[PDB]
Parts: sequence; C-alpha cells; structure tokens
Amino acid sequence: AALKDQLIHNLLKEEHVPQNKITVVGVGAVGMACAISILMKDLADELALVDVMEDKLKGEMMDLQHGSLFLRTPKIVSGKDYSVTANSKLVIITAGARQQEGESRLNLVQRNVNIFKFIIPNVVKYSPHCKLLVVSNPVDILTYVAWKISGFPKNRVIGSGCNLDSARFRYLMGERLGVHALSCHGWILGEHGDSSVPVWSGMNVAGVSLKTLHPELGTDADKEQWKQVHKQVVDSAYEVIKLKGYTSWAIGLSVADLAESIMKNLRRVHPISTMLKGLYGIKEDVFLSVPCVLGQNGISDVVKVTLTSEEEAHLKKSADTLWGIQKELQF
Amino acid sequence: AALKDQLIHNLLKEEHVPQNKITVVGVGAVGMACAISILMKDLADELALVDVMEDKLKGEMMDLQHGSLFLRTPKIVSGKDYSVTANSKLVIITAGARQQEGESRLNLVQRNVNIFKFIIPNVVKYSPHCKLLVVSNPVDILTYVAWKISGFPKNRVIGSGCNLDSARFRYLMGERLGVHALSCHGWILGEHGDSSVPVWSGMNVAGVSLKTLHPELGTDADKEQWKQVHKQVVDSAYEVIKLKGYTSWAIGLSVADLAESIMKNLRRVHPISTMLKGLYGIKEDVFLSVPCVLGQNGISDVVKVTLTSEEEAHLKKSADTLWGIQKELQF
Amino acid sequence: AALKDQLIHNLLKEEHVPQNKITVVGVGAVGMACAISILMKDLADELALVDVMEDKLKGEMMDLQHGSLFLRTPKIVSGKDYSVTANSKLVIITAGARQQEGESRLNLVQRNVNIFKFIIPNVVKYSPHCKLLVVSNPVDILTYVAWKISGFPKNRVIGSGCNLDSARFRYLMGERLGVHALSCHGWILGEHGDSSVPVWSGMNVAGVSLKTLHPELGTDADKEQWKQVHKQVVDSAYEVIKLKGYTSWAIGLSVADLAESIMKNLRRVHPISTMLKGLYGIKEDVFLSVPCVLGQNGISDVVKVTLTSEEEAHLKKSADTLWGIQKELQF
Amino acid sequence: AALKDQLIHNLLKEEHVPQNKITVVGVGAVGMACAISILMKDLADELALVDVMEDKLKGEMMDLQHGSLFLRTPKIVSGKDYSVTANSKLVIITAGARQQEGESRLNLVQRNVNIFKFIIPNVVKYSPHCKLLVVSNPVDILTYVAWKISGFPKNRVIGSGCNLDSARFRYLMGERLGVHALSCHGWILGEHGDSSVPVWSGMNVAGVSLKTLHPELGTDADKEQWKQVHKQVVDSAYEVIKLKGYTSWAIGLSVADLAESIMKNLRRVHPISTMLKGLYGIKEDVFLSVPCVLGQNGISDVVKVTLTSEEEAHLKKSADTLWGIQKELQF
Ligand SMILES: NC(=O)C1=CN([C@@H]2O[C@H](COP(=O)(O)OP(=O)(O)OC[C@H]3O[C@@H](n4cnc5c(N)ncnc54)[C@H](O)[C@@H]3O)[C@@H](O)[C@H]2O)C=CC1
Ligand SMILES: NC(=O)C1=CN([C@@H]2O[C@H](COP(=O)(O)OP(=O)(O)OC[C@H]3O[C@@H](n4cnc5c(N)ncnc54)[C@H](O)[C@@H]3O)[C@@H](O)[C@H]2O)C=CC1
Ligand SMILES: NC(=O)C1=CN([C@@H]2O[C@H](COP(=O)(O)OP(=O)(O)OC[C@H]3O[C@@H](n4cnc5c(N)ncnc54)[C@H](O)[C@@H]3O)[C@@H](O)[C@H]2O)C=CC1
Ligand SMILES: NC(=O)C1=CN([C@@H]2O[C@H](COP(=O)(O)OP(=O)(O)OC[C@H]3O[C@@H](n4cnc5c(N)ncnc54)[C@H](O)[C@@H]3O)[C@@H](O)[C@H]2O)C=CC1
Ligand SMILES: O=C([O-])CC(=O)C(=O)O
Ligand SMILES: O=C([O-])CC(=O)C(=O)O
Repeated sequence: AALKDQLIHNLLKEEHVPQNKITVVGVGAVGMACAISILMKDLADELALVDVMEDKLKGEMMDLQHGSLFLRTPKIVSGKDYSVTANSKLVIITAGARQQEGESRLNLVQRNVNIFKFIIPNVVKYSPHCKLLVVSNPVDILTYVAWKISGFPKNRVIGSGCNLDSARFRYLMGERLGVHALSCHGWILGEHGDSSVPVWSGMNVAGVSLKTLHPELGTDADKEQWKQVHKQVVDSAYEVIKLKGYTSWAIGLSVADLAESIMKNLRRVHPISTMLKGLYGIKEDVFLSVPCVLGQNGISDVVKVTLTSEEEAHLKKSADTLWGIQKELQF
Repeated sequence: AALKDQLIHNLLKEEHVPQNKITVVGVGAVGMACAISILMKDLADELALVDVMEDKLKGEMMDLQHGSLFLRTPKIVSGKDYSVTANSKLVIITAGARQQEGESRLNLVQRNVNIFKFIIPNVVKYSPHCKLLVVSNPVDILTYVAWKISGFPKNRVIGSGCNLDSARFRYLMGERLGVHALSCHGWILGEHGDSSVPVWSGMNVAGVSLKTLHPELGTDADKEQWKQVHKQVVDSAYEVIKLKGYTSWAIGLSVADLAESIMKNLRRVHPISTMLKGLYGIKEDVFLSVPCVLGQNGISDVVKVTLTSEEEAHLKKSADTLWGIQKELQF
Repeated sequence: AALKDQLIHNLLKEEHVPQNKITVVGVGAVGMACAISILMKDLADELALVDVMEDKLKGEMMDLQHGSLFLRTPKIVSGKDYSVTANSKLVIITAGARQQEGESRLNLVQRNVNIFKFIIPNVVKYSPHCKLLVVSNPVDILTYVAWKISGFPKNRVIGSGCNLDSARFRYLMGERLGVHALSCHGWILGEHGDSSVPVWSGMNVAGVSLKTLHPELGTDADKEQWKQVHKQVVDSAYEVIKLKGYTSWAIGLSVADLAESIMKNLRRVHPISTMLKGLYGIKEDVFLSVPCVLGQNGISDVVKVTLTSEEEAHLKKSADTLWGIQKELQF
Repeated sequence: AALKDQLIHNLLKEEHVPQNKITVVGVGAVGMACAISILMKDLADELALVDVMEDKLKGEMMDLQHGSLFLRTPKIVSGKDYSVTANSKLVIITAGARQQEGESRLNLVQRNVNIFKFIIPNVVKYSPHCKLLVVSNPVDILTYVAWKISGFPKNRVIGSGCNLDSARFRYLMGERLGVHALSCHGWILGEHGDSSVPVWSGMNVAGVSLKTLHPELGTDADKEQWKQVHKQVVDSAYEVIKLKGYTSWAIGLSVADLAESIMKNLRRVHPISTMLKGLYGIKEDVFLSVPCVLGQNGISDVVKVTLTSEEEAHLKKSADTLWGIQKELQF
C-alpha cells in the first residue's frame, strides 16, 4: 500500500541498458563546461561523471541532477569507480594539471601522462567499444598516449586539437570583416598551441580567397598585419588564463561540437588531432591536427590540404618536436 | 584598399539598436551559469556582462566570445560601466557579497543592500523599460530592495524565489515514483529557504492527487516520510555547498527557463517571488513566491492557490518576518 | 586521379549500422508531418521512409534531402522494400485510408486492417526489436491489430491515442484562462474519437483543481459550459477536415513528442493507447488511452487514475464497443 | 465568479504589442512549410497567416494552434484582412498564381504581378518598417516588383533567390565526396533557374579549392562530369514536381534559415536576391543573387566575388533578360 504502488501499475521489469551514454572524466572547469554543453544539446541519454575528488564529484552530479526538469537527459550518474562508465559510446578525458600563467601546455606532459596511465586502462575495461575524445593538455601528445595505452584502432582515438583554435580564428576574422564567424572560413592545423599553422591560402568568405584579394596576407610586409590575428589565436589562452585563471566555456562548446558529429554520425570535417603517419609528408607516428571527417566510427577520412613548402616545413618540425617528446615517455 | 573594402561593399550605414538584449550583473559562478544557459537556448541577440572585478570580467567575456562559432548570439559585450547594458529587455542580478568573517548577517544583508544601491540606479538609467530578475540571496529581501530603488512597477521586478526549490522537489518526487520530473507536479511557495511551504494538496501525477491517494502525505505520521523530501529541498543547497563549495548549474538552468518565458512571451506559470501585498492575506510590502504568469511584460497575473489555514499562516509569518528585517534597512 | 581521391584519404572502410534509426511507413499528409517534426527535433541519425506510391516516395525523399544543409540528420533513405528499414529503434505507421468529411474513423477499419497484414510482418522481419507507434485510424483498433499480427509484447506496441486530444484540450483551456497550454493540465482518456472521456477531476493550473473551484465543471448545468470544450475537442478533427480537407501538423508534433520520450528514454507520462485488460475494470483485449510511462522499452508502467462511477462506465462501454469490432475483424 | 476570476488575479492590463512577429502570405504548400519550419525553430513570438481562400486559411491556423503544447510560439493568428499582420518584423510572400491551359508564360507573370499589386500595399500599410522576403516565382522579377510597389529601401526587400539552389548544390557535392553538406562549400549565383551561375573557383572542402586540384572542373569534357551537378541543381525542382507535384520541404527550411539570420541579427552570408545596380558590372535596376550579409536591417552589405569574364558575362545577360521582362510589365 505504498504510494508508488497505489499510483503506478508496473507492467515491465527494466534491466536498463544505456543506448547513447557519454562519460566525462575529470569534473574540473573544463569537464563541467563539456558536461553542461552536452546536456543542453541533448546528445546523450545518460551522462556519467568520474573524478578522484569524491566530494566535488558528488556535488557536481547533484547540482546537475537538480536541473533535470530543464533538461532532456534523464540519467546522470557519477563515481570514482569506472563501473559507472560501462558501455559508453563516447568517453571524454578532461582530467589533469592545467597551465599557470606563463606555462606552456607541453610543461604539463609528465604529470598528465602519469594520470592517463591510471585512467585509460580503466576506461577501456568498461567501454571496450567507445570512442575516446582527449581534451587534457598537451592534447596532441596525450591523444597519442591514450592511443598506445588503449590499444584502440586509430579511428577511435581523437584529440580536440585545433577545433577551438580555428573557432577563435574565425571569430577574430569575423570581427575584422563585419560578418559572423559561421561565414568566415579558415583552418589552423598542426599542434594545438604555440606552433600551430594557419593555412592562409584557405581563408575565405563565400568562396572568395582573402589571399588572392590581399596578397600580403600572412606576411610581415602586410600593412594590415593579418599575421597578428594568428598571434592573437596563439596568445588567447594565455590572455584568458591571466585574466580569469583558466579557460572553460569555449572548449566546452568546441568539445560538444565534436560530440555532436560523433553521436549523430554527421561526417562533418573538423581540424582535430589524429595519427597522421604516412600523410602530409610525416614519417613518425605522431598526432597532429588536420581536417578530419568525423562520425559514429570516429575519424574515417582525412582531407589532403595543399600546403606551401613553408606551411609544410612548420608541420614537419612540429612532428619532429612532438615525436621527440613522445619517444622518451615511460608508460 | 583595405581587405574589408576589397571584399565587402557596404550598402547601408549601420546604426545598431539591439532588439532582444539580456544583461547579467555579476560574473561569479551563478552569473556565468546563467549566461551559458541563456546562450545555449538562443534567447538573446546581445548579451552584456557587468561586474566590478575588471580582469575576471574581461576574461569571462573573451572565453564566451571564443565560442561564437558554436552559438547564435552574435554580440557579447562587457564592462564596468553600465553604458554597455543600454536597452536591455531583461537584466539579471546575481551580484552579492561574501559573508563569513565573524560578521553578523544583518550587517551582511546591509552590505548586499549597499551593493544594490549602486547597481540598480545604474541599470534603470540605461534600461528604464527592462524587466529585473533578482537572483542574489536573500532573494526575497533583495527583490524588495530592487523594487524600492528602481521605482519600477511591480510587474517588472521578479525574484527567482522558489522556482529552483520546486524543480528540486519535482526531481526528488520523480526519483521516488520512477517518472521524469516533467511529469511530477508540485509547488513550493512562500519564502525561499527554511520556511518555504510545500503545497501538499497540489502534488500530482497525471492529475491524480497524491494526498487523496495517500492521506498521510505531508505529516510526520507518514510511514514513507514525504515531509522529509521537503526537508531535502531546503537542505540541498547547503549539501551541494559542503561538497563542492557553491551551487551554480541548477540555478542557471532555472533562470534561463524564466528568461525564456519572458523573452518569448509564453505566459507560463512559475513559482517566483512577486510583491504580494493585498493578496493571500498579506498587508505588508513583501515579496514571496506564488505561481505567477510570466511573459513579455513580466508578471501579469497571479494564480490564487487554495491554501489550508495552516499554509496561509506560514505565509503570513514569513511576511511579518521579512517586513521586520526590511523596516531596519535604509534606502 | 579522381577528384575525391586527390581530396580525401580514406582511412577505413566501415559498414553503416544505424544507432538511432526511425522509420515512417506512409508518406502522406500525416507521415510527412511526422517526418519533418522528427527531423527538426534531431531525434534520429537515419530516417527511412516507406510507401507503395513509388514516385511520391522518391519525390518526398528528394525534397527532404535537398534540405540536408539545414538539418542534423545525415541519412534519409526510402524504398518500397523494407530492407531500407532494417534495425530501426522506432517504426511509426501512418499508412491507410483517412476520414472523409463527416465519416467516423471506425468505417476505415477493415481497409486499414488489410494494409497492416502486409506492413507489420515486413516491419518485424527487418526490425525485430523495434517499438511500433501506430497513428493510422481508428488508432485503438489498429494498435490491437498491429499487436496481434506482430507478436510483439504489449510494451512495444503503442498507439498515438489521446496524446493529441489532450493537447487540443490544454490549448482550449489555456485560451479560456489566458495561460500557455504548457501550464494547463487536463487528461482526455479512452477512445481517440467521439467517445473519449475528459477527467474533469484532474484538470488544474499550478495544482489548483478547477472542479474544486468551479463545482459544475463538466455538467450540463454549468453556466460557462465547460462540457462544450470537450465537444470542441471531439469535433476538432472534423472541423479542420471540413476547412482544409485533412489534418496533419498537430498530429505530427504530437507523434514527435512521443518519439522524443522513446528515443531519449525520458519516462514521461502521456495519454496513449495500450493493452488495458485487467486494469480500470476492463475484461477484454482492447487498447484505449490511459496515462502511460514512456521510455526506451516503450510503455513500462500505467498511472492508475481515480475515476468517478460515470467516467468508469464510459470506459467500460468503449471497451465493449471496441471488442465488438475486433470480434468481427479478419486478418 | 467566473472560473477565470476565481483562479487568476489579474495585475496588469495587457497592451500587447508583438516584439518578434512574422507573417506568411500564402498558405499553400510552400507557405505552410515555411510556417512549420519557423515554428519549430522558435523564431517568432507571433505568427500571422494570410490568404484569399478563407476556409483553407482557417483550417491551417487551427491545425497549427492544436499543436501549441509542443511549440514555443504563443500566438498564431490568421485572416483575409491584413490588420492581423500589423507590426510584423518580417513578412514572407509565398503567394502566386496557378498556371492555365495554353497560358503564355508571360501572362502568368503578369498575374503574379497583379497579385502583388494587391498584397504589397496592404503589407506595407500595417507593417511599414518590416523586411519583405519574396519566395514566389519568378523570384528575381517578383522581388523587383515588391521593391517598386513597396517603396522600401533596397536593404529591406530580399528575394529567396539562389539560397536553396546553393544548398542543393552542397548536398550533391557532399554525396559525391562523402561528407556532410555543411562541410562542402559552393556558390550558385545570378538568376534562380536555368541560367544560374555556379562559381567553380569557390568550391572547396576545408579551404581546398577543388578547381586548383582538378583544373577542368566545370568543363564539358571533364571525365567526372561536374558540370552535370549544376544541371541537376537547375533540374531538381522539375524532377521533384514531376514525382510529387510540387516542392515544399527544402524551400521551407531554406526560408527559415534566412529568417533566422534576420531575426537574430546574425550577419551571416547567404546567396539571396538583391537590387544589384552598380555592382558586378550591372547598369539596370534588377535583382540577382549574390552573397549578401543578412541581419536585422536586411541586406546591409554585399560580398564582391571575383568572377571569370565568362561568369561575369552570364550575369550581365540575365540582367538584360530580366530588365526586358520588367519594362514590359504593367504596375
Ligand atoms: N584542449 C584544449 O583546448 C584545452 C584543454 N585544457 C586542459 O584540460 C585539463 C583540465 O583543465 P581544468 O578543467 O581547468 O582543470 P581543473 O583543475 O579544474 O580540473 C581537473 C580535474 O581533473 C581531476 N583529476 C585529476 N586526476 C584525475 C584522475 N586520475 N582521474 C580522474 N580525474 C582526475 C581533478 O580531480 C580535477 O577535478 C587541463 O589539462 C587543461 O590544460 C583546458 C582548456 C582548453
Ligand atoms: N536564489 C538562488 O536560488 C541562488 C542564488 N545564489 C546567490 O547568487 C549570488 C552569487 O553567487 P556566486 O556567483 O556563486 O558568488 P561569487 O562570489 O562567485 O560572484 C558574485 C559576483 O558578484 C560580484 N559583485 C560584487 N559586488 C558587485 C557590484 N557592485 N557590482 C557588480 N558585481 C559585484 C562579484 O565581483 C562576484 O563576481 C549570491 O548571493 C548567491 O547566494 C546562489 C545560488 C542559487
Ligand atoms: N491518430 C490521429 O490522431 C490522426 C490519424 N490520422 C490517420 O493517419 C492515417 C494517414 O492519413 P493521411 O496521411 O492524411 O492520408 P494520406 O492519404 O495523405 O496518406 C496515406 C499514405 O498511406 C500510403 N499507403 C497506403 N497503403 C500503404 C502500404 N501497404 N504501405 C505503405 N504505405 C501505404 C499511401 O500510399 C499514402 O501515401 C489515416 O488513417 C488518418 O485517419 C489522421 C489525422 C490524426
Ligand atoms: N523561390 C523558390 O525557390 C520556391 C518558390 N515556389 C513558389 O512559391 C509560390 C507558392 O507555391 P505553392 O505553395 O506550392 O502554391 P499553392 O498553389 O499551393 O499556394 C499559393 C497560395 O497563394 C494564395 N493566393 C493567391 N492569390 C493571393 C492573394 N492576392 N493574396 C494572398 N494569397 C493569395 C493562394 O490562395 C494559395 O493558397 C509559387 O510561386 C512557387 O512557384 C515553389 C518552389 C521553390
Ligand atoms: O587549457 C588552456 O586554457 C589552453 C588551451 O589549450 C586553450 O584554451 O586553447
Ligand atoms: O544558499 C545558496 O547560496 C544557494 C541557493 O539559494 C540555492 O541553490 O538554493
């Protein structure tokens, strides 16, 4: 004579299996920005949260659960034990140390490799068929580490890479031209960070090449100093870190953009971090951002951008640098 | 001979006035959760942020701007000067002062009052026709303060009140009954906080009154202790604060839900705080939560809930309490 | 040498297995309204359309495909062969004869039964684990037919039932009370059509019983004639058909609302048609609308509404009528 | 003691002026596709419908209104009298004449001019500050007619033009290359119809010029017959009309995309029809599609695409053709 049984006649016993489950590992500033953006876009029917800080983890789960009335994601769970992540379609890794003022992303590598040695084997134990989307920095090296530790085929291990760098670039381009970032096109490839490569030849509005219109585009002799736009992209994370201490909102939206292509099988092209040995002249097994076709099987194809020999030389050097960092990691 | 002029032929001298602008005052955790929720629901054509901490304010603005590609809000602005808020349709106040240094809370409430003495006159000078939505705690007193300082008619000064408390209640009801919060209906009215009034008579699923089905509902004599659920709602913000240090996500989602009713003129009913002198037996200038019809002119109507004499007595006690605190403030 | 291969390096060959596929059978007025509503709510990663009219089917598929840029459903497929429907999560049946002006949904029965004799065995052959959502009229009898022909457990065979009748009722109530339909609650149960049952006791705003406030609600002696609102609901399909020839938009939105609860596992309560024997006093195998909990396994629970002796008598006579038709059908 | 007055205490006399109103003129298949697309994107707080067929018009309004529960547009109105359209921000014209047996093509165009001679003065009388968006065919000529009759500045009169042709082109490109239409870029300019101009130089994926990679792109001898893709675009409407009798869904989505840029002030670039005299080598008052920056003041800027002499020559011949049809017309 419980109220529930007076009210509700049960017709079916429910061994609930999740169908569109996403996990976020690390519920820091980045992790929670990814979680709220994914929740507000209705990409998942179950969201699992993992962290090592147990009280913070339960507090973040509860705060999200209290907003359930306003969401269309019926189940949010969390735990330190990765059993809560079982049968995820997509596992997003945002755990780790972050930059202080003046610190390069590459200075984070030793701390975050050691964290990944713990995280990745636990992920693959409960979700052996998931896609891994790596956001923790340095993202290109850590996508390689996730790949090696997981044993996954390379199509299922993705780094957020330069998706956000390109979005920042398009925003800054739009502010200068007086149009929305959506209508500005421009690709930043290579390392997410100081050594990223702007592809000046591809920048356009409505298929009109900016460089064809303004041949000094991207050079030091440019009176409008468009080269500084890329410098603002490179510097932007450092400037936000100095002002507010960290970055979170933009990366959350960028990660949810990637999750949407994966979860809906959109086969959109994004500049994300993938194993590009054998492409673009690279001979080592390094992860760099190039335009990739992203869908329900991860990265299925890569677009072959025509680079100048200078643009190609920048990528070739990055690959050497990153491969040099990778070579001496113990995992 | 600039690139913009090579690319773009300007046909129209642009004198921009925003049509659907929202301002958030305070870029703490609550203010930024409101802003991200509003941005992801496409409620505004311009978002303005204001705070007194200039560096954090610029950093939060830039972080949102870098996500523009992923949004459909084309203009995000910020500044210490309220000229950036001009012509807002809706202004959301989340600013407040921190209150734990061996200090009386009567002095604290007074410090938040002094904060509002600066904010509200600046808001009304640049947006004299806006709706004001007060989220800062203690929300019922500060909604009153905003109303007195602004000189706005009462339909245009709204407190977030018990909107989130009711949502938390519906979530917990649904966890107990095995259905989504959307399908559990239940109203927490009165003072936001420890003395809020759960309206047991109205709680229902599918129009079925739970109290008619379970006449013990809301008493201590209930073997199932549904009264404890209201206690859980009252305690939830404290529990989240103890675990993660503050709350943000649920309040942000709840505020964006109120903003949606306002901006789209939906005339949905929400439990929010309104000046209820002359209603529900109240004779003083106090704000408490009742079900209100919310649209483009703010609160246009109040639903008259049939309360028990006990429930009505709770509301009148709160009203006496609030009026006693307010009388010893200064404007 | 081909352009595609100069442009794109393929990194893996994968066979497409859809994860969130929906099929619509019948691409007439109702089917296409369902299709556009589902596409604009992003509920599917693949939409399959089936009809017997081959030119119309290809024309509707092509017209949706040309709008791909504006959608986030990457694959729209169609054909007369049910192989295109393989592995659907949800199959929506909108095929069959409709009401000519004045005619009861009941004279359609045998013609639409004959159609289901071909559709349903083809559906279950290619999607043995799907949920079936029957919209074709008379919907309560045809949901029974689909259940008998399919051999599916009753939780996976759903009729659109009174979801739309209740939505129409809430709209009309809101018009009279000056509030959005979202905030008006009221349940129409039983037969979709002339013999549906309004549950006056459950009608409410903000948990305030209208009947408690207005005792003649639902009686002939009511000076406001609220009973005429239920007659407007019963008559609405007839009035729209007389004006424009058929109805489509409202049913499409109602079906997409049901599809959303299923695909996202929301466990929302909807008034839909389910096999009711053993509940509400019914003795025979009939389908009628009661509040059902709807999720990824279909209908898992039923809300037990407390009915008046008169309301219960109406349901029992409907059950008798329906069983009277079913007894006479031939598959 | 009416029920409404028992239930609701009115606080405010409603001088309701709509803030985000859209009107659709013509409720045939195209007009209703525009309406449902606009409603499901939450672009308007009021939708007004107008037609000359009073019965069909009332039936379509009622059918949309019955779906209010599932929408977030609180007011849908309709009528033969243009008073229902007052204070629209945007008026979409989809009305047109039905061709006759043995009716010269020019006599038909004159019958659409005669229609516009009635519609446009009524629109501008009740919404003198609106934007006009013309969809009726032949769209370049009728946008000119609307501009002349309205007396509006050219920034406020927009033709749907080649927006949908370019979307069809991108869909077809994407089918051939294996990526989403979103990631394929390509512009069809000029006259909507058989003489539109595909801008081969601008076609790209990820900023990679297909013409640079495949320099015979767009020629007759191209073993990949990419020229045939344009021919498919110009023919696609006729193919769909032959199969299903009319086209509606893609144009509806296309129009709602334009309405979104206007209503949200996005300043996105779209290929739409604008009064181009003085640009692209054109000397007469004609409307042609070029990439335009679209926002709350209509078309504020035009992108200057670098065309080949051949493409440029095609545009000028269209302008000559159109100007010759117009000077014939009686206003
Ligand atoms: N790819 C990109 O564009 C960007 C990446 N990041 C990076 O994301 C990472 C996190 O940044 P924030 O969220 O700001 O830091 P945070 O300090 O707010 O949170 C980091 C979380 O990682 C958790 N964590 C640490 N070890 C863990 C473990 N073994 N297992 C599970 N969780 C663990 C921590 O408990 C903490 O809650 C950093 O590497 C940051 O550099 C930050 C912004 C943009
Ligand atoms: N009503 C509700 O349901 C809840 C309301 N809150 C309240 O919201 C308020 C803010 O909470 P948090 O964002 O976590 O605090 P916080 O400390 O993170 O940020 C508060 C912001 O207010 C700013 N501020 C102080 N003086 C200002 C002034 N003159 N002008 C403009 N800004 C000023 C501060 O610079 C700070 O950025 C608090 O009063 C909190 O109790 C907390 C969550 C839910
Ligand atoms: N449950 C509700 O509230 C509502 C239900 N309806 C019903 O929906 C059903 C469809 O109505 P409309 O779309 O207006 O009719 P319609 O005539 O426009 O389309 C019916 C489609 O069914 C197709 N069809 C016939 N046999 C088929 C078969 N073996 N396999 C596949 N497709 C087949 C037809 O070729 C046609 O395209 C009717 O029974 C109608 O009464 C009408 C509106 C509301
Ligand atoms: N520009 C584009 O890309 C596309 C535009 N169209 C065109 O849109 C227009 C409508 O096409 P459909 O909806 O399929 O035609 P339809 O025949 O279904 O509807 C035309 C509507 O206009 C109404 N109408 C006639 N005179 C009127 C007047 N003085 N005032 C108000 N309404 C009036 C009619 O009563 C009718 O309801 C046509 O010109 C069509 O060729 C269709 C294909 C794509
Ligand atoms: O973690 C950071 O803030 C640095 C970074 O990758 C970014 O925001 O671009
Ligand atoms: O007390 C606080 O700071 C938070 C609060 O009002 C809530 O989340 O209910």
